[PDB]
Amino acid sequence: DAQSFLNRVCGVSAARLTPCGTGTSTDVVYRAFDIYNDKVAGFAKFLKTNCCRFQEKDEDDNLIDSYFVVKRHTFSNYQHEETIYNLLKDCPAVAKHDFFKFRIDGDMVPHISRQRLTKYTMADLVYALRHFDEGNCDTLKEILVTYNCCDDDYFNKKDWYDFVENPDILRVYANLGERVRQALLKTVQFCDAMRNAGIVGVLTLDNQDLNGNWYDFGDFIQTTPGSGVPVVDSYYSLLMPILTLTRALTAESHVDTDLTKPYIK
Ligand SMILES: Nc1ncnc2c1ncn2[C@@H]1O[C@H](COP(=O)(O)OP(=O)(O)O)[C@@H](O)[C@H]1O
Ligand SMILES: [Mg+2]
Repeated sequence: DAQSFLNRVCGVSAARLTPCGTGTSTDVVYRAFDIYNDKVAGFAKFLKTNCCRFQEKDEDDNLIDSYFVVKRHTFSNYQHEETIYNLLKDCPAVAKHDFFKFRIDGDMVPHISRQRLTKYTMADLVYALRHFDEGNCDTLKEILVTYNCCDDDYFNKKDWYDFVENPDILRVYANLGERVRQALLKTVQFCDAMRNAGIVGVLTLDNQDLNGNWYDFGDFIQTTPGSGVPVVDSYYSLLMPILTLTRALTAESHVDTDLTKPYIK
């Protein structure tokens, strides 16, 4: 049944979940991957069809920006990603994973469940700000609304996106900055967690939600501990136009790097 699957996705964590899809079936979503394999490459919007998505509601039954992504795949990938997670489990900049095997139709399909991710990832934000189209900007509007950058009526303005007709949009974009900067800090933790665990892998923007956690260990190979290496060449470089558009480092002008504290004299 699709309800017992929901109960297992809830797990030991006290979570109230509602299915973003329907009937223990994968939810298909148009996302913004940064991919490179033997056949395809590039920073493009693909259509992912490998994850069952559930949305959490806080009591009072309001839907919040926290999702349980229950990607199902082959068993060897399940075991390998379970081991890589058990190596990287203790890092705080790692999404919470739950590994189980659920009898879907007549077979025990192995599912991995990433808990309390956001709706969009850092790749979606970077793509929305790097491939901007004012006629088709719905992920940028949703990202700005869901993180209290604006009030969802700010887009009723004629040219809200224009930098020279509405300079106030800068003030809106800077409201993402502290959310971006924390993500950066999370990366520096995750890299460390790889380096001390001996895990080699490429860091991509689509494996990090807007909170900052990391959840994709499929193409991570482990070496001797203390000598791993994260490849962050494409991660940081694609992010660079966003680190000044959102003014991510404005918290560095304050004493003790706290936005509430006064500026450094
Ligand atoms: N054809 C496929 N069907 C299902 N899962 C796949 C397929 N190809 C790759 N995967 C898995 O998906 C992962 C990459 O998919 P991705 O869209 O990043 O999902 P996520 O980022 O949520 O893990 C890889 O680690 C791999 O294990
Ligand atoms: Mg991924």
